[PDB]
Amino acid sequence: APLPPGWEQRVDQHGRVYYVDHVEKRTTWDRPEPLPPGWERRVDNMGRIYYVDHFTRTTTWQRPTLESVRNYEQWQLQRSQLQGAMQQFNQRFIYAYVRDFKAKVQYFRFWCQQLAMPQHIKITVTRKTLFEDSFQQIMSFSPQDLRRRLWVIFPDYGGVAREWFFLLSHEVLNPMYCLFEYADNYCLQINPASYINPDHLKYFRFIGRFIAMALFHGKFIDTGFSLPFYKRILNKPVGLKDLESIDPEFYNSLIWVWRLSRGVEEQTQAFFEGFNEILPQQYLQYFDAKELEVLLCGMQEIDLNDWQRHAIYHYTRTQIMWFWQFVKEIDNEKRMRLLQFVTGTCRLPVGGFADLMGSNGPQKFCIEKVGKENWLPRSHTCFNRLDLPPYKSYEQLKEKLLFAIEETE
Repeated sequence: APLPPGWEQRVDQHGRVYYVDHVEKRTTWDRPEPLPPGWERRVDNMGRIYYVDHFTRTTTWQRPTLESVRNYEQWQLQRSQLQGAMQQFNQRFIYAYVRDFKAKVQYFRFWCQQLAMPQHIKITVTRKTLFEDSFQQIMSFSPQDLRRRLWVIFPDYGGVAREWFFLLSHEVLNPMYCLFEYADNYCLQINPASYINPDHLKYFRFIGRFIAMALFHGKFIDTGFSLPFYKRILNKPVGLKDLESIDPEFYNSLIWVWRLSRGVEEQTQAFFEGFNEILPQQYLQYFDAKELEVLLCGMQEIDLNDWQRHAIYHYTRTQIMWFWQFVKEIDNEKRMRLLQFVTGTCRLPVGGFADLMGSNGPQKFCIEKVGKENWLPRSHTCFNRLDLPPYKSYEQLKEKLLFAIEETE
C-alpha cells in the first residue's frame, strides 16, 4: 500500500523501518494510513496543512480517515433527509396553567421589535457553498446590522431567509469543520478536538450569531441540539440528571455510587460571544430550556394515531387509556411539552414515531409502571421511556403528569 505524497521510506542503522514526512517535517516508525480516494494533502498561503476532496471539492483541517469519512457520510444522509422534509418544516408554527408560553413569545416578539433596526441588509449566498458564503457574509456585518431586516439572495424575502436558516442549520453540523460530534449519533456535542481546525473559535462565534439571529428574527432551525445546550444558553444548572440526557453510560457509571463543561470551555465562550453580541442570553431568561427549544425549532401537530401505533409497554393497552385520554385532551403545545419530557426534544423523525431513536439505537416510545401514587412521573429521555406511577384516578394522573411535564419543581 503506497505511502501518501510527501512521505518517504527509510531504514535506520538498526534495520528498523521508518517514515519521513517531507511536508509536515516529521519522522515516525508508524506507516501513515493512505488517504481515502479523492483526497489530497495541501498547504495554504500561511503554510498550514489542509486536505481537499477532489469530488465534493470539500476541505478539512482534519486528516481524513475511515472513521471521519464515515461520519461525514452519515451527515450527508442526515442533511438530505431533513432537506427532503422541507415541506413539513415549512408547516412548523408558533403564534391551573401558570406557565404561559404564548405570552412569553409575545413579550419576546415585542422585545425584538423594539430592538429591530430599520431595513435592511443583503446576505448573498449560493446553495453549493452555503456554509462558507454565510460565514463570510455574517462575519462581515455588525451585530446592529444583523438586527436589521434580512434580504437573503440565492443568485419573497421571508421564505428565502426561512430556507436559508433551514439549510444553514443543516450545514453547521458538517463533521469536516471539526466543530461538533456525537456522544450512536444521538446526542450533539461540541467537539473537544475542534482545535484541529485553526479557525474553530471564529466558526463558533459565527454559529452563536447564527442561532441568536434565528431567535431574534423569528426563524426556525432544524438542528438537533441537546437540552443541556439550551440550558447553557439560559445559564441554568447542568446537573447529574442532565448526564443521563447526554451520555447514559457515563451517567450510569456516575450513578453507581461538571464533565459537560470541561473540555469545550473555549468553544462555548466563542459561541456565546457570537450569540450575546446579537441577542444577549440574559434577556432570554423568562424562558425555560424546553420553551427555548420550541422557539428555535417550531411546533408541529403530532399524529396521535402514529404515536399510539408505535408505543410499547409492565402494563398494556388496557390506566394507559387514561394516558392517551390525557394526550388527546391537551393542546398542541402541551403535547410538544410531553414529547419533550419523554424524548428530550420537540422534534420528530421525518418518518414518525416508528423511526424514533435513542442513545444506543432505535428505541420506541415506552411507558412502564414504577413507584407509588405520591410519585411524580419520571422519564429517561435517552431511552424515550416514561416511568408512569400506578395512579388510581384519571384526574390524579392528569394532575401529576401535567405537574411533571410543566416542571413545576
